[PDB]
Amino acid sequence: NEQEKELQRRLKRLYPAVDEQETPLPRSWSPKDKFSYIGLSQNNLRVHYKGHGKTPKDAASVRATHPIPAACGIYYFEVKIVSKGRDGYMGIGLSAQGVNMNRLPGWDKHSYGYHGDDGHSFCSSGTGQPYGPTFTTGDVIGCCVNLINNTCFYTKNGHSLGIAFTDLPPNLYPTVGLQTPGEVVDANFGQHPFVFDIEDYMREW
Repeated sequence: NEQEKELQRRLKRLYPAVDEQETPLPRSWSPKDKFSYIGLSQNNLRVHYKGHGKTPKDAASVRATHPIPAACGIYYFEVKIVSKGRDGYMGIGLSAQGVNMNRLPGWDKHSYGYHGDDGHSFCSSGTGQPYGPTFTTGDVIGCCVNLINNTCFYTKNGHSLGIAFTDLPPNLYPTVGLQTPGEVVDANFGQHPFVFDIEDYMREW
């Protein structure tokens, strides 16, 4: 078992008020809390699509092991697109517990998503809205939840896109969703420095 001193260090530096004893920080994807078409690797940081991929009914999401602790104040995580696979039907965001995993983040109630194929944002519905630019292989996509003013914004390659959602519900799980064969994404939950200057943004708070 790796000690992961760097991860722990960053976690303590970013979220010093969080006592993992009561609200543990999400450190990886959940092998239980996912859809069967999703396969995990790299200590559950890498997500692989391995299903049919015929229609939207083949969409598969994964949640983190734990929901974002309120004590974070502000929370951040990043996803590196290892491969867009076929169509790059990839969603990054947040979903409440027990939200259906047979879809992409944002489609269901209490689910929120930024998709790579169209750059759209999905605030609790199958219908999306023009939010940012499309992303694919090579790109890093970030997701920042402000637990103080109840807002969320994404980042692309170190650069903030706008606020995407306001008035978010509590106890949200970082989620990633795939749908096309060949799609592969890596999460950064604090293991590595982030591309976006998260600490600068936090300093305004």
